[PDB]
Amino acid sequence: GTRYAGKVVVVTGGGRGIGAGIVRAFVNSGARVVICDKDESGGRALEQELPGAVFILCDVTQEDDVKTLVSETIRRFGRLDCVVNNAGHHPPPQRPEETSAQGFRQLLELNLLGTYTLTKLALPYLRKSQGNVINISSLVGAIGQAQAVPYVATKGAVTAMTKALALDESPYGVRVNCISPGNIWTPLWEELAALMPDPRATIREGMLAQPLGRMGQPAEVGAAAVFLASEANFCTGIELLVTGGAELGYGCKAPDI
Amino acid sequence: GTRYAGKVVVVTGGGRGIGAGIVRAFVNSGARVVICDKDESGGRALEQELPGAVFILCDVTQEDDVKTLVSETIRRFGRLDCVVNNAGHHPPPQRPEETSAQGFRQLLELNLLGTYTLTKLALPYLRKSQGNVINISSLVGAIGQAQAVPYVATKGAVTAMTKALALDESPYGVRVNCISPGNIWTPLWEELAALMPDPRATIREGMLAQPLGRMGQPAEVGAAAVFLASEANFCTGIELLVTGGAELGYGCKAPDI
Amino acid sequence: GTRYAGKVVVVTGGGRGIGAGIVRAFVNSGARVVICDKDESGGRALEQELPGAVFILCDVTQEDDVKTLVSETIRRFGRLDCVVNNAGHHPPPQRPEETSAQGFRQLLELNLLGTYTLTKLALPYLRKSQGNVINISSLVGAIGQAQAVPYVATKGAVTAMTKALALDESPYGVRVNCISPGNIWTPLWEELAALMPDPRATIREGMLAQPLGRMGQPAEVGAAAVFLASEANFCTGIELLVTGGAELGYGCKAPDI
Amino acid sequence: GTRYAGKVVVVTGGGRGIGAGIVRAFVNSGARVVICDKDESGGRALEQELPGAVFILCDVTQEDDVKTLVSETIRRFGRLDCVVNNAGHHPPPQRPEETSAQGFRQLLELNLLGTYTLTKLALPYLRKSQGNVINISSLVGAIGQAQAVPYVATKGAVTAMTKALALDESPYGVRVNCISPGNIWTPLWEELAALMPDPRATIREGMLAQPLGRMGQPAEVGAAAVFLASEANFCTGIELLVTGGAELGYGCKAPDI
Ligand SMILES: NC(=O)c1ccc[n+]([C@@H]2O[C@H](COP(=O)([O-])OP(=O)(O)OC[C@H]3O[C@@H](n4cnc5c(N)ncnc54)[C@H](O)[C@@H]3O)[C@@H](O)[C@H]2O)c1
Ligand SMILES: NC(=O)c1ccc[n+]([C@@H]2O[C@H](COP(=O)([O-])OP(=O)(O)OC[C@H]3O[C@@H](n4cnc5c(N)ncnc54)[C@H](O)[C@@H]3O)[C@@H](O)[C@H]2O)c1
Ligand SMILES: NC(=O)c1ccc[n+]([C@@H]2O[C@H](COP(=O)([O-])OP(=O)(O)OC[C@H]3O[C@@H](n4cnc5c(N)ncnc54)[C@H](O)[C@@H]3O)[C@@H](O)[C@H]2O)c1
Ligand SMILES: NC(=O)c1ccc[n+]([C@@H]2O[C@H](COP(=O)([O-])OP(=O)(O)OC[C@H]3O[C@@H](n4cnc5c(N)ncnc54)[C@H](O)[C@@H]3O)[C@@H](O)[C@H]2O)c1
Ligand SMILES: N#Cc1ccc2ccc(C(=O)c3ccc(F)c(O)c3)nc2c1
Ligand SMILES: N#Cc1ccc2ccc(C(=O)c3ccc(F)c(O)c3)nc2c1
Ligand SMILES: N#Cc1ccc2ccc(C(=O)c3ccc(F)c(O)c3)nc2c1
Ligand SMILES: N#Cc1ccc2ccc(C(=O)c3ccc(F)c(O)c3)nc2c1
Ligand SMILES: OC[C@H]1O[C@@H](O)[C@H](O)[C@@H](O)[C@@H]1O
Ligand SMILES: OC[C@H]1O[C@@H](O)[C@H](O)[C@@H](O)[C@@H]1O
Ligand SMILES: OC[C@H]1O[C@@H](O)[C@H](O)[C@@H](O)[C@@H]1O
Ligand SMILES: OC[C@H]1O[C@@H](O)[C@H](O)[C@@H](O)[C@@H]1O
Ligand code: NA
Ligand code: NA
Ligand code: NA
Ligand code: NA
Repeated sequence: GTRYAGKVVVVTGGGRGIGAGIVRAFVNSGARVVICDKDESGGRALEQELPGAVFILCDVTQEDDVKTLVSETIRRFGRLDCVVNNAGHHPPPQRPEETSAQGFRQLLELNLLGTYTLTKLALPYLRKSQGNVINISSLVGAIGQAQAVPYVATKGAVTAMTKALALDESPYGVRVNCISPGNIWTPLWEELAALMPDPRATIREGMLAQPLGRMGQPAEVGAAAVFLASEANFCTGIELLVTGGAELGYGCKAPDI
Repeated sequence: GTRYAGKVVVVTGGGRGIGAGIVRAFVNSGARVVICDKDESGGRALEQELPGAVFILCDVTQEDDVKTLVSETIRRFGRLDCVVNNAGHHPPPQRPEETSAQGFRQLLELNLLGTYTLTKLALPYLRKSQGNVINISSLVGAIGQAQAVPYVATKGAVTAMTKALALDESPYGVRVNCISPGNIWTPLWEELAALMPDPRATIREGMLAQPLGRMGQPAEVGAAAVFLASEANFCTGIELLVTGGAELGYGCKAPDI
Repeated sequence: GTRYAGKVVVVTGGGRGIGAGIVRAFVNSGARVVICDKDESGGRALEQELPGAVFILCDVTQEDDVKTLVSETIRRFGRLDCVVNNAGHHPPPQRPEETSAQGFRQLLELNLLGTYTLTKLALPYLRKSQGNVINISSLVGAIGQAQAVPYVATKGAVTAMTKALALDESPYGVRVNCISPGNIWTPLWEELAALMPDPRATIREGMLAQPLGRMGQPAEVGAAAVFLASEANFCTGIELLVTGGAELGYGCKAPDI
Repeated sequence: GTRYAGKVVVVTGGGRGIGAGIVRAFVNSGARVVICDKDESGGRALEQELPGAVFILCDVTQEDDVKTLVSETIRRFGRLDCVVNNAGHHPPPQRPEETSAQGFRQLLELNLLGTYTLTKLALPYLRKSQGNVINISSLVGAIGQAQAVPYVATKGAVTAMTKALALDESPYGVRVNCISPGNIWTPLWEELAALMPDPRATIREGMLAQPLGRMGQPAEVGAAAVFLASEANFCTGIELLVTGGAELGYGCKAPDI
C-alpha cells in the first residue's frame, strides 16, 4: 500500500479491461490515479468505487482533450509521475486485401499517435518528478498475428518508439518502458470472440495458445506496470512480456515440399 | 547472371543509394527491374545505363501513382515476381519535444503506408507468380536510435507488418521478408552528416559504430535482397540484419548511482 | 513486507554482490531465505544480520552439496517456493585463442550445470508449492561481449534453458524465468576492473555503456527477482532485462570499405 | 558456379542431412569442400559423387581428430576460407527429470565444444584468407522446445558464442555468423519421428508447425550458408532463420484462471 505512495499516475483507456486493472493496481500501491477514457460509463463508476482515483473524459486522438488532461492533472494534484498509455483497439480480423489505408491511418491515430501525444505533453512534468512512461504494446508487434496487418504494425511502432524515447529521455532521468501483453481476458477479447462463427471455440483456442493454458488478467498487467513505475529504476527501454509463454516453442501455425 | 532470370522486380526509391544498389543486384542476377522513384534524375540515368532496367516516375505516397506503377509493370513485362519497398526517409536529428504529430504522420505516409500500398496492389500478381515481398526496414526499429522517435517508430512498424503479412500470405505461397540495414553509406547518410557541426567526426563515429569498422554498401543490401528473392524459399517473416555487427556488444551510449 | 510472506527461497551465490541483494530483497518481502555459497565469509555474516535468512555452505558444482542444500531447506522450513540460480563467474578478459576447452568445461560446470542441478533437485518441491525458478543470466548472452567467448556461451545456454524448462513445467504450474543484468556494480566487477591497465578508466567506460550513465545495483536485480517470484503469475519463460538500456542504440564498437 | 570459386570449405557432419545439403551447395558454387564426419558411409559416397568434395573421417569431439582435419585440409588444398560447424545431435524427447548432468555434458561436447574446437584450430588460417565461420544452431535455442532442455541449452550457447566470436574476430576481418534452422526433413528428423507412438502424426504436426505448411530442405540451409560465406560481407554475428515462419504468430502450445 506504499510502494508508490505520494505519486500521481495517468492511465489512458482506464475505464475497463487492462486499463482498469492498471488503475486498480496503482491505487492499491498508494498512488493517486487519473482515469482517462473516451467513454464515461466504466471510468465514472471506477472513480466512485476507488478513493484516490478520479475520472477525466478524454479522447487521446484529440490533442486538445489530451492537453486538458495534463493541465487538469497538474491543477488538481500538483505533480505527474507516471503515464500509462493503454488506450488502443484491435479491429475485427481482416484479410490484408480487406484493409484500407484510411483504416490503417485511423488505427495509427489511436494506437500510436495518441500515445505519442500524451507522452509529449507529459514529459516536461515527468522530467521534474524523474517520472516514467509505460506504454502498453502487444506481443504480436514482436511475433506477428494473422488477419491483423494494421494492428500489428501499430504495436511494432509502439515498441520501437519506446526504445527511441528511452534513449532520448535517459539524460533527464525519465525511464520509458513498455509491456507487451499476450491474450488477456478483457471486454475487447470477449467482443471479438463474439464476432466469430464459434465464439466458444475461439476462446478455447485463445486459452490454449499459452503454455500456461489460460489467458491473462488485467490485474497481472497491472502488477507489471506498478513494478516498472515503482521498482525498476535500472530498466529503461525494455519490453516486459506478459503473455503466459505464448511466444515459446512450436505450435500449430498452418514432407519438405 | 541467371539466379533470377525471367523474373520481374519493382524497386521503390531505386534512383540512388540502397535502392540503386538493389536495382543493380537484380539486373546482375538476370531479372528485369522497374525502377520507381519520385525524382527523375538518378533513375532515368540508371535506365539508360542498365539493359533490363526501366524507370517509372512514381511517388509511393500517391495511391494513383502506385496503381499506375503496377499496371504499367504488368502491361510492359507480363508478370511481377518481387516488390522491394525501399523508398523511405530519415529526417534530420530531432529531439522528441521538437517533433510534431503532423511530421510523424507525413513520415508514416512514406516509410509505412507507401510500403503497405504498393504491397497491396502487387499481391494479386505475386500470388500468380508465387513471388515475394522484401521490405527495407532498419536496425534502429529493433534497437532504437537517439533523436529519431518518428523514424524509429515507422521502422518498428515495417518490421512488424512484414511478419503479419508473412502469416497472411503463407497459404498462398507468397513470402514476405525484410532487411534491416545499419549504417549504409548513401546520399542520405552524406546529406545528414553535412547538417552536423562536424560532418567528418559524425561520419567517423558512424563507421566506428560497427565492429567491422566501416559502413555498409548498397551492393551489400542488394546481395541480401537477391538472396531473399531467389534462394530463400523456406524464409518468410524474417528480419535479415545487414549492419556490420552494430547491434553486438557494449559501446558508448551515454558508480551505481 | 508481506508480498512473499510465508514463502521459502533459496539463493545460490547469495553471500555477496547480486546474490546478497536478492537475499535482502526477499527477506524484505517477508520470505525466509536460504543463502547458498561456496565461501563462508559473506553469507555467514548475512545470516547473522538478517532475521529470516540462514546460511548453508554449498558449492553448486558438487551434486551432493546441492542435494544436501535441498534436503536441509525442506527439513528446516518445510517447503520450497523459489530457487534463484545466481551463482556464476566471469573470467578475466580472454582472447578466443587464449581460451581452452577445459576452461570452457569448468565454466559450464558453474554457470550452466550448477543451475541445472539445483533446479532439477528442487522441482519436485516447487511442483508441490506451485513455486518458480529464477535464473540469473546476462545481457551478453543475448548481444555478445568481447574477450568472453566461454562466458557468453554459458549465458546464452542459461537463457535458452530457461525457456525450454518453462515449456516443460508449465503443465505443472511452475514458472521458470530469467533476469539478464547488464553492468551491475559488485565485487566481481570491482575485481575484474582491478586487473586492467587503467581500472578507473575501465569503470568509467562501464558506467557510460548505459544510457542511464551509471551501473546497476544488486538491490535493483533483487526487486526484479521479487517481482518475478511474487507478482508475475502470467510470466513464464521471459528474460527480464536489468541493463540500464545498454542494448539500445548505436555506440562505439570498433567510409564503406 | 563461380560465386565461391577458388575457395576451400570444411563442413562438419557433412555425410548426410543438412550437412550434405551444405556440401552440395558449396560444390555447386565452385568451392572445394572437405566433408568431415564421424561415420564413413554417407561422406565416402558423397566424395565419390561430387568432384571437388573429399571425405576426412573426423569426430569433432576428439581434439586430435580435429587437429588432423585442419592440417590435412591445408596440406591438400593450401588454404581454408570457411568452416561450417554443422555436426550435432538432438536426443529423443526427454522430460527434464529424465535428463542427467552427464548426458548434458556429452551433448555439450558435440553440439558446443566440437564447434568451439574446430573454430579455434581454423581461425589462424581464416585470418590469412579473410574467411568466415558459419555455425548451425537452431530456432529452438531462441524460442525453446518441449522435452529438450539439454539440446535447447546447447543451441542457445552456439548462437551466443557466434556473437561473442564475431566481436573478437571483427578486427581481423573474419566474419562469424549462424543459421538457425527450424524443422528440416533429414535422417535425424525421420529417426526421431520413428520413436514416437504415431510417427506419421508426429511428422504431420512437424509440417504444420510452419506457416508454409511443410518442413525445410537441406538444400535451403545450404543456400543460406553459401550466401553467408560468399555474399554477406557486411554481416557478422547474425542469426539467419531458416524456419518457414515457425516463430511467427500464435499456435497450439498447451478463461483467465
Ligand atoms: N486484451 C488483450 O488480449 C490485449 C493483448 C495485447 C495488447 N492489448 C492492448 O491493451 C490495451 C487495452 O486493451 P483491452 O483489451 O483492455 O481493451 P478494451 O477495449 O477492453 O479497453 C480499452 C479501453 O480504452 C478506451 N479507449 C479506446 N479508445 C480510446 C480513445 N480514443 N481515448 C481514450 N480511451 C480510449 C475504451 O473506451 C476502453 O475503456 C490496448 O492497447 C490493446 O491493444 C490487449
Ligand atoms: N542509409 C542508411 O544507413 C540506412 C539504414 C537503414 C535503413 N535505411 C533505409 O533504406 C532505404 C533507402 O535509404 P537510402 O539511404 O538509400 O536513402 P536515399 O535518400 O539515398 O535514397 C532514397 C531514394 O528514395 C526516393 N524516394 C524518397 N521518397 C520517395 C517517394 N515518396 N516515392 C518514391 N521514391 C521516393 C528518393 O528520391 C531516393 O532516390 C530507406 O527506407 C531508409 O530508411 C537506410
Ligand atoms: N556483475 C555484473 O555486472 C553481472 C552482469 C550480468 C550477469 N551477472 C551474473 O550475476 C551473478 C552474480 O554476479 P556478481 O557480480 O554478483 O558476482 P560476485 O562474484 O560478486 O558474487 C558471486 C557469488 O557467488 C558465489 N559462488 C561462486 N561460485 C560458486 C559456487 N560454485 N557455488 C556457490 N556459490 C558460488 C561467490 O562465492 C560469490 O559470493 C552471476 O551469475 C553473474 O554471471 C553479473
Ligand atoms: N533437422 C532439423 O530439423 C534441425 C533443426 C535445427 C537444427 N538442426 C541442426 O542441424 C545440424 C544437422 O542436423 P541433421 O538433422 O542434418 O542431422 P543428421 O543426424 O541427419 O546428420 C548429422 C550428421 O553429423 C554427423 N555427426 C554426428 N556427430 C558427429 C561427430 N561427433 N563428429 C562428426 N560428425 C558427426 C552424423 O554422422 C551425420 O552425418 C545439427 O547441428 C542439428 O542440431 C537440425
Ligand atoms: N482471428 C482472430 C481473432 C479472434 C479473436 C481475438 C480476440 C482478441 C484478440 C486481440 O485483441 C489480441 C490478441 C492478442 C494480442 F497480443 C493482442 O494485442 C490483441 N485477437 C483476436 C483475434
Ligand atoms: N544524430 C544523428 C545522426 C547523424 C547522422 C546520420 C546519418 C545517417 C543516419 C540514418 O539515416 C540512419 C542511420 C542508421 C540507420 F539504421 C537508419 O535506418 C538510418 N542517421 C544519422 C543520425
Ligand atoms: N574487457 C573487459 C572487461 C573489463 C571489466 C569488466 C567488469 C565486469 C564484467 C562482467 O563480469 C560482466 C559485465 C557485463 C555483463 F553483462 C556480465 O554478465 C558480466 N566484465 C568486464 C569486462
Ligand atoms: N517431442 C518431440 C519431437 C518429435 C520429433 C522430432 C523430430 C525432430 C526434432 C529435431 O531434431 C529438431 C526440431 C526442430 C529444431 F529446431 C531442432 O533444432 C531440432 N525434434 C523432434 C521433437
Ligand atoms: O469481459 C472479460 C473480463 O474483462 C475484464 O476486464 C474484467 O475484469 C472481467 O470481470 C471480465 O470477465
Ligand atoms: O554518397 C555516398 C555514396 O552513395 C552510394 O549510394 C553511392 O553508390 C556511392 O558512390 C557514394 O559514395
Ligand atoms: O564492491 C562493489 C559493490 O558491491 C556490491 O555488492 C555492494 O553492495 C557495494 O557495497 C559495493 O560497493
Ligand atoms: O530422410 C529424410 C530426408 O533426408 C534428407 O537429408 C535427404 O536429402 C532426403 O532424401 C530424405 O528424404
Ligand atoms: Na475516487
Ligand atoms: Na535500360
Ligand atoms: Na538470520
Ligand atoms: Na570427389
